Amino acid sequence: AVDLYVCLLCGSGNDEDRLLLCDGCDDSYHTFCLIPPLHDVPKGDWRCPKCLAQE
Ligand SMILES: [Zn+2]
Ligand SMILES: [Zn+2]
Repeated sequence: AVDLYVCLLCGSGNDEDRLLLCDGCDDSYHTFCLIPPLHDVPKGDWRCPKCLAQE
């Protein structure tokens, strides 16, 4: 894992450019490999559903 952040769903490393970090919980995923969003990163910090339940 040369890249400081990798996608747990894939962990390619190149996709790190669009890898989104979850502030609600330590979870990283690509905008096109987990959430509807795609090449364009969504505004605000996206959080996986489990974190939403905490709030
Ligand atoms: Zn991914
Ligand atoms: Zn999360």
